[PDB]
Parts: sequence; structure tokens; C-alpha cells
Amino acid sequence: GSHMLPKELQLYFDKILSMIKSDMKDIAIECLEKESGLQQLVPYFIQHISELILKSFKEAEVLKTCIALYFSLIKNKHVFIDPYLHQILPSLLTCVIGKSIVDDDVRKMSADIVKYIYDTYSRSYKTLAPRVLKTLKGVWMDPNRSEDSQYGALYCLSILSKNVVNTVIREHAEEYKRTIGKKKVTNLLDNVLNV
Repeated sequence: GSHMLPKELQLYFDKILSMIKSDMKDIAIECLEKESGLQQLVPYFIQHISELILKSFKEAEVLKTCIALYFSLIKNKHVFIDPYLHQILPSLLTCVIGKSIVDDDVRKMSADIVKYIYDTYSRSYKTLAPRVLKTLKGVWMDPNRSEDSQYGALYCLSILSKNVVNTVIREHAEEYKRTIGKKKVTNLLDNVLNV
């Protein structure tokens, strides 16, 4: 727990978190991409940020800051992110598919980070791509899921690769249209399949 960190590291950790909901959010995003010596804080930042996303479904600007903080830690040349991708990915996927999110820009922004992880790490870590594809195809094809959830799931699938569009999307398009057919989803589907 963060209460067990050396004093100076807990104070820095608390300072960054306090900047998320403030006019200094952009400085916090820069700090997490550029600062050295943050490795010990990494699991705690991910744990707090994941918890904050669950509490912030109706705060689009807070969700965007959370997604940007994850990307900063992923890009930080002074951090080793690989052991934490298993915790970041489901939190980003909650922003893509979450039922309580009202902003499409949040879903797309998070989907862009999922794509970066997919492109960067799927060939290194075998379980990564199957887990991501299973979650997304599951949400898109679920008749109980909302229009916005299915849209986020399809948008994310659509940007991963041409092979995902051709395997996953092309294979299930007719079943989606026949059995669910939510207009916002079918509109996206028609645009994806024309390319």
C-alpha cells in the first residue's frame, strides 16, 4: 500500500493524484511520462487510477486524464511497464465498453490506447491479444449490452488491424445486423466494412 512507501515517495504520489482534478492535470500527465525513479509508485498509480475511473463514469474530463496518465506511464522511458499491462488493459477496456459512460470520445480515446498496447505487446505476450479480442467481440455481440457499449467494443476492434477486421468483424457482421442491429453500431459497421 502507498501508506508503506518512504515519506518523500508517498508525498509525491499524493501530490500527483491531487493534480488530476485541478488546473495542473496536464503537468501531472507530463510528470508521469518524463520523471525517473517512479517504478515503486507504478503499481499504486495504476491501482488508484483504476479505482478513480470506476468512480468517474460521469466525469468525461477525469476519465480522459486517467487514460492519458496510463499512456504516460506506458511511454515513460524510466518505467518498466510490462508487469502491469495485465492491470492497465482491463481498466482501459472498462472505459471502452462501460455502460455508464456517456461520452463517445472517452470510449474512442481509451480504444486508441488499447490499440497501442495491442500493437506494441501482442507479439511479446501470448495471452494479450486473445483476451482483448474475446472481451471486445463478447460485448459487441451481446444483445443485453447497450448501444454505446457495443459501439465502443466495435470501434476498438475496427482499429486493431486489417486481420481483426477480416476475421472478427467480417465473420460476425451479418449476425449482428440480423439479431441486434442498433443503428449507431450498424452505421459504424457499414463504414468499417467498406474499407
